[PDB]
Amino acid sequence: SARIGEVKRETKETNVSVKINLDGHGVSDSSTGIPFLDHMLDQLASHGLFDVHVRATGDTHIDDHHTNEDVALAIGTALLKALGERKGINRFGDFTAPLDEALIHVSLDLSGRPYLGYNLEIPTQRVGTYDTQLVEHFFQSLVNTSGMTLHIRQLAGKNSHHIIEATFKAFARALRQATESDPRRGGTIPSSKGVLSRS
Amino acid sequence: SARIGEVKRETKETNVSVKINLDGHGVSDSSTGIPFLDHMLDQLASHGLFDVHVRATGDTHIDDHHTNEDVALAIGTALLKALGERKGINRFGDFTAPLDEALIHVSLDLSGRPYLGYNLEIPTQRVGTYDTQLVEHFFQSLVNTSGMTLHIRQLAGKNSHHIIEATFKAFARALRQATESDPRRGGTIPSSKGVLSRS
Amino acid sequence: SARIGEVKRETKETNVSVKINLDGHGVSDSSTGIPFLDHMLDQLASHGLFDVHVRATGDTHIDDHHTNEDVALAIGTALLKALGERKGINRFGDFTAPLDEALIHVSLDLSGRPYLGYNLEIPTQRVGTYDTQLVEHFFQSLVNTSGMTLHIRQLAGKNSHHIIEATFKAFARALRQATESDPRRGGTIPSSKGVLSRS
Amino acid sequence: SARIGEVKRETKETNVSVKINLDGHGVSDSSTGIPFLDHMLDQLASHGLFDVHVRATGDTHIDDHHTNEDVALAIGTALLKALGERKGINRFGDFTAPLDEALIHVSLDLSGRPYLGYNLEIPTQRVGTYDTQLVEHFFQSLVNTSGMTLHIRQLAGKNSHHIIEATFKAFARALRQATESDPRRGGTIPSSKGVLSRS
Amino acid sequence: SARIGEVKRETKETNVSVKINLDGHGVSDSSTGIPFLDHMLDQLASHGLFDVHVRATGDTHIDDHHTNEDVALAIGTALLKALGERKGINRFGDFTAPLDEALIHVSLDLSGRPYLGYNLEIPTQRVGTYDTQLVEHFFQSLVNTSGMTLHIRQLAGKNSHHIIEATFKAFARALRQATESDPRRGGTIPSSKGVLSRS
Amino acid sequence: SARIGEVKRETKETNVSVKINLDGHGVSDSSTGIPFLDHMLDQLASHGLFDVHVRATGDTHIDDHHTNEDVALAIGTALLKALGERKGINRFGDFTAPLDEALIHVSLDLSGRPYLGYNLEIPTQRVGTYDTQLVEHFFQSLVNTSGMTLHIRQLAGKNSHHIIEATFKAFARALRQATESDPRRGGTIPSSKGVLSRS
Ligand SMILES: O=P(O)(O)C[C@@H](O)Cn1cncn1
Ligand SMILES: O=P(O)(O)C[C@@H](O)Cn1cncn1
Ligand SMILES: O=P(O)(O)C[C@@H](O)Cn1cncn1
Ligand SMILES: O=P(O)(O)C[C@@H](O)Cn1cncn1
Ligand SMILES: O=P(O)(O)C[C@@H](O)Cn1cncn1
Ligand SMILES: O=P(O)(O)C[C@@H](O)Cn1cncn1
Ligand SMILES: [Mn+2]
Ligand SMILES: [Mn+2]
Ligand SMILES: [Mn+2]
Ligand SMILES: [Mn+2]
Ligand SMILES: [Mn+2]
Ligand SMILES: [Mn+2]
Ligand SMILES: [Mn+2]
Ligand SMILES: [Mn+2]
Ligand SMILES: [Mn+2]
Ligand SMILES: [Mn+2]
Ligand SMILES: [Mn+2]
Ligand SMILES: [Mn+2]
Repeated sequence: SARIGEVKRETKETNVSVKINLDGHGVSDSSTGIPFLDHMLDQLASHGLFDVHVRATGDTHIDDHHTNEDVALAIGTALLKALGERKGINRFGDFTAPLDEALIHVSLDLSGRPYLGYNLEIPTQRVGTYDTQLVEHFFQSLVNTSGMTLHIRQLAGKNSHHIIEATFKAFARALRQATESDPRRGGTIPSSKGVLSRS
Repeated sequence: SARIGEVKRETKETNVSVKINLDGHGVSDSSTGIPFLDHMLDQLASHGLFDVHVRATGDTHIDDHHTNEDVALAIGTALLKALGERKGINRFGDFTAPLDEALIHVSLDLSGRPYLGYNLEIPTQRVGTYDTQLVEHFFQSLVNTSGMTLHIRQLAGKNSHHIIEATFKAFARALRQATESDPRRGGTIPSSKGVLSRS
Repeated sequence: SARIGEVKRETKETNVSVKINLDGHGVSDSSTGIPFLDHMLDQLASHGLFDVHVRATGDTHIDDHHTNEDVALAIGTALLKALGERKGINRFGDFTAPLDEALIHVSLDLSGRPYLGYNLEIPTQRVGTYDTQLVEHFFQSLVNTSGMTLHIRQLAGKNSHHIIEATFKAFARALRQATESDPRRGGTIPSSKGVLSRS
Repeated sequence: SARIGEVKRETKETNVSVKINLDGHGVSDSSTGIPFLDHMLDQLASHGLFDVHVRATGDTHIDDHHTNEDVALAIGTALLKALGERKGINRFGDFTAPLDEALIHVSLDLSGRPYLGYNLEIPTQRVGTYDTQLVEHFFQSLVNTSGMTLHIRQLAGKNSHHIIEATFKAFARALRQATESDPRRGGTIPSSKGVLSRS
Repeated sequence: SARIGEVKRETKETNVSVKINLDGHGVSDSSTGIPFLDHMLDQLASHGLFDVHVRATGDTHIDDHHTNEDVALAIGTALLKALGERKGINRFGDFTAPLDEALIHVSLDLSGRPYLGYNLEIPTQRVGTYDTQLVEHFFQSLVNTSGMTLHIRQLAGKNSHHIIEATFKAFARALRQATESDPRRGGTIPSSKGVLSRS
Repeated sequence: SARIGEVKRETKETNVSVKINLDGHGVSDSSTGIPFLDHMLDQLASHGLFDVHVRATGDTHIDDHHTNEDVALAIGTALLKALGERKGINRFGDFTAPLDEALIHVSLDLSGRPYLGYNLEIPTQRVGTYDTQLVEHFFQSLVNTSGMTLHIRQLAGKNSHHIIEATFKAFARALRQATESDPRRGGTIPSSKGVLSRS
């Protein structure tokens, strides 16, 4: 059966609902209140083949920050739930994607241990109305609740939209690879220590 | 059916014919008038599993330049023709190949948008009789007519033949990956915008 | 008869229509959804004497990016269509235009071979609401579909609007020159190789 | 039938036995007298899906060095034996694996030509009781007898155990890829020169 | 009547014949024994609209040098002869031409005073079989016998053939401009001192 | 009896035959298709007193590279075969040879463990028609199949032929020394570990 994770998360700042199918067909269904983020989440669906359902509202008159963070936190938890015990999966993903002059390498391990390595240098402060500092925060928050080791490396790029979008494409492909079935491992846990856990 | 692209292109400088099968079995059939380039195109076939048929004549007494360029232009157009609407493909390719001390990373996106990122530093001017400046020009011309985003990164290397040949091997494997069927996407166009085009 | 090129181009991101007359009288008729870009396209008409008809709509709530790019792509294709075989033209254009303290050199060759050389350093991120990174992208996309070799050199300038507008004025005058009839060449193709092509 | 290589190797310094199944199920069975190395060889099995059987004894009161080297030499020979003529294989492997803050890229070519490129900078001298200089020597010795071109690149890392273990995970995945069947090449030798050899 | 200059020049090193029509139709008829130089002289005809007739033989087994120089000297003298008293001409020419990534500015004054300013940095030693040092020498020798002030400035470029060919295109267009009739000056000498002379 | 090693090695690129007598009288009999390499192999015979018989043909129209490499590989294997168990030999060789201003130190150990240390800086790209990058590759390939530890150090030199030829003279004398009988060791294996092996 398809691996589906669902999360609802409300604070005084934001209200978020997420449903992710790891075994999806690339259904894009994201409405966060942050249009640029929606476009990025569409890459996650289109290139990762995840079914991505996201709804969020929040205090965007203060900053897109809280919405951005809370969407990411909920996506991470949805991934954690969908992944379960992580039996039989590839576990590791590794992909470098361009978008024109931009080139972004993403490597990840569905380890249970959160870590973000990130070196993007996005040369403008706003892409549309979206604060480009929020890209790093999206990935940091997602790693923290998913229990993912994630490295994002900027190999080339100048246009801020190209840099960010190449990142989401590379991430989508790496995460697709990591979450997919390993055809040789016979459903075993892919760890020498016998378990993968966020604790 | 196999995706085959064919091009014939004649100017006062050169005369070129190309036929490429994306769904080939690695048939190597290149005769450009530039022996080193023929050897490189053989890697494209051997490692990419393309069937590669190339014939060229031209003004090599002036320079290998025009022949090299026109072969590349025609190969790019043949790729464009064979790819068609680009439905159902992986779209992205990413591979790093060594040849002894040389190590070359190639990442590409069959986007419809031409771009070459290239940082090779080939330490000699002639490999056999082949002018090593012509390597960059081969890839630039190929991207321009294929509508490919292509990045070529030199990670290591000293011997010029090793550097160039590792590049063609990495390119061949990345292009193979990008052109192959995506087994999960059900024949859809791999783009959130609904189309991939060179225009 | 006047050389007119027309393009219609729709994706899930944008919808664009362009009509350009190379042999125009400077009719300015641009409405892209990006007011600053409209003002720049008016320079193309006023100084280049092109008739410039552009309509675009698109996802500007995400970013002006996709609209900007798609307008440029369509303009490039319209230029390509209008130019045809490029018989009898000057082919090359070269002009440096000031706007107050700004001074921008544009040189171009209607070669069939796309290339952008660009060194502008625009010191602010937004001119009005227009993201100044999008200037480079406009010219890159236009070159890619027109098959133009284009160099843009910033010789002086501080005010971002002056820098960008001087660029469009210099480009307009260089493109006017290149597209105009060469009064001495008797309708021949202006190339030693006997043809000019985007392939 | 499964590709299995077996080696027994005794000197006045060490006594080593190795059996490797390239077509394994990740059976981990390593006892070298060097506990840290055993843990690393377990990654080779767990992530590479090799069946790895190693026994060694030796002069560890002098140094772990001779044991470490002789284990590596014998593993390399076992790989060479199991690989045979190298018909029908992918030949090339390329993978970047993290372990928390560490990130290690491994690229290899089962060429028949030994070469190690290695740039790890392991910041401590002993991980447990294991001398960290011995990591480079393990890979160098393994390449020398297997006839492998191998590049190991440290992209990030601080903790010595993380750096070394990420290396073994990346190596395991790259070697798995290279040794696996190429589903399209019809059992042919993956070389334009018609043979792959250690001589 | 058309302004035609003819020169025959023989030494123990070379034998050269040149005929140039300033008021030509771009007839290309150059055979120097140096194929790359022939291709460059074809640009002079194609883009300058000069009729260019050149024949040379010489000691190319020693070096292309003497032939290259003697062709240039004879072309310069042919230009001087064709120009005569220089009445009614534009006198000055100024053009910047690209060839792909190369961009070369040429400015010249048909002053009667020889001078070459030249800053090309051609990154390879041989383009085909042609020694790239000989480019500077071609222009220096041509200026010396024509009595031309000539500046050649490399603004961009990497490929040696592109750099050199862009130079010849820019030179051709600048020389065309300078040699053409000034439509407003009523056949007067374009000099405040009342004469233009090589002495 | 004399220690003689013989190798025949054919690929789609090259065809090579080698016979080496370690206990020779300096018979020079090398014809590789690379005249400069033949002259170098003559030093190996003249100064090393090896009998050196080499025949090669190959794809020199592509590059001398494959021939050069394959000759070296076969020489290394011939040395390995002739050396056998390496009983009773000096094992180590060490010699510094000049050729005029050039001075090259070679130290080697017939260890069974391949390694090349090399720091030559050959200031020209072609000596005759021979690509000077191929010198390093000759020694690397020879070490790889012979199981030799080899260090080559440039102490002085400017003329490329002098540098390369001094290298071959020093190598010849060092290899002669290493392969010769140790008059005191009574036919024992010259190793504390009781064996010398390439595995
Ligand atoms: O959890 P796994 O499968 O990655 C195996 C562990 O030994 C990794 N590890 C973490 N810190 C030191 N080693
Ligand atoms: O064409 P695709 O599938 O890569 C999706 C586009 O949004 C990419 N893009 C290009 N410039 C800015 N975004
Ligand atoms: O196409 P044209 O008219 O500019 C003439 C070509 O020879 C130019 N060229 C491009 N690369 C090397 N030469
Ligand atoms: O052996 P392969 O399949 O990698 C093909 C050879 O041409 C490679 N090569 C090694 N040195 C120069 N070229
Ligand atoms: O010969 P012309 O027409 O350029 C006018 C001269 O005054 C130029 N000049 C040369 N040196 C100083 N002035
Ligand atoms: O093989 P031999 O005769 O040189 C003796 C070995 O102990 C050498 N060695 C290699 N690595 C560490 N020690
Ligand atoms: Mn926060
Ligand atoms: Mn986008
Ligand atoms: Mn070119
Ligand atoms: Mn090769
Ligand atoms: Mn874009
Ligand atoms: Mn204005
Ligand atoms: Mn050792
Ligand atoms: Mn561990
Ligand atoms: Mn001279
Ligand atoms: Mn040319
Ligand atoms: Mn080689
Ligand atoms: Mn000599």
